[PDB]
Amino acid sequence: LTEMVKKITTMNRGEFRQITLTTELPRSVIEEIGRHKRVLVLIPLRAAAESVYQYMRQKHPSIAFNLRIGEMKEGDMATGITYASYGYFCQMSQPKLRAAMVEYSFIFLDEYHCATPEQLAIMGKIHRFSENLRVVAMTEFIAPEVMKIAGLKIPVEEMKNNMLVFVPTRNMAVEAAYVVVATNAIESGDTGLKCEKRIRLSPKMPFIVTGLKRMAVTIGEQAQRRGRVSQETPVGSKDYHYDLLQAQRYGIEDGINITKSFREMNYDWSLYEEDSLMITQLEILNNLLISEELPMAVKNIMARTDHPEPIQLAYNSYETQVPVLFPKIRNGEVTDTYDNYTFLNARKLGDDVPPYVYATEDEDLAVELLGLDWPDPGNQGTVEAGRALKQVV
Repeated sequence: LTEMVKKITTMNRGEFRQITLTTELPRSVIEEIGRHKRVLVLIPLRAAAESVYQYMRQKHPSIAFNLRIGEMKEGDMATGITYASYGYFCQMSQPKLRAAMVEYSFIFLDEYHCATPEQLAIMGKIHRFSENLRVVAMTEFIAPEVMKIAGLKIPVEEMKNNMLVFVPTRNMAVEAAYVVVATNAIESGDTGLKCEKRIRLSPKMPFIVTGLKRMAVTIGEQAQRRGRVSQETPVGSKDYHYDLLQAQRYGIEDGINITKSFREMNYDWSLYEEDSLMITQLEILNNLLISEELPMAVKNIMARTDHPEPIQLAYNSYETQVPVLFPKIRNGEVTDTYDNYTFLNARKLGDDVPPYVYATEDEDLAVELLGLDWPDPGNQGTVEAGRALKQVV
């Protein structure tokens, strides 16, 4: 640790170090450079931030500690180690963010492999002035599958023991249901699977289609599941493309292309695996997103809706200002049920499909099932994004 600390503490501004082990490290660093110096530690979850803050301030009285998980503390100059969430810094404009960030001697990006939208936006954004910073990024039974519990062959003798069954979907957890069949959301408060959002990009409009997908859990997630006490191989790396798309919301007001910032940061810091074609397509779409000032009406809706992906509203506004209500899909069939989110003031699908730039898996499915067709780009900007996407392929 004294090696790591000596390497960190000799760092010049405009330098970067990636470390693999992560909380006694910032402590050693501050004790080395001076207790009145300022050092920032970025943590994904607010709960995780508060938890470290508490743990550290109790364990290390003599070292000042700060917590930033709420409202922007204007003119903040708290000496000691500051534990903040990436989301805290998401409230400030680029200039405010830079002014805030350069006031820290060291910046520790903890658990960067989570790749949350707040994390991805902050890393791309601060990398924009990385020359002014010193940043350090920090990071048994095999059951067979059943043929003609959760699709796995488990001995009946194990039912006499206390069981936790990890399952990917909400439906599977109830259908199979001491024995508790719980989703990954269980740990918050193994089938090797999980349900996460994924994205598909194409030159054909809607260029973006997002939806839940059953996938393999990561080695980290498998470790978390095993830590509570299938033949499915875990992924080394989580897919951050949805998250990167959601992260784009954080550059709208500043007119910053988050996708370009991510790509440029990652080229310098080499923190994530890259899918060049996907990043390129996401970047073309990102340029479109910020090509014009967002209509005030759309800004307000995005701010007030309970819609799960308000960025969809921002993208679609390049074609339509009226949100559409697609009939819900229960059991592979189109129902007469609708998902209505607040402030949209939407019209129902009917037989008139909206010129969506950004759609959901289910919105696409309803269109297909009904035998309808998605319109084509209606304007030069949208037509041009499409040609650019085709060219990139």
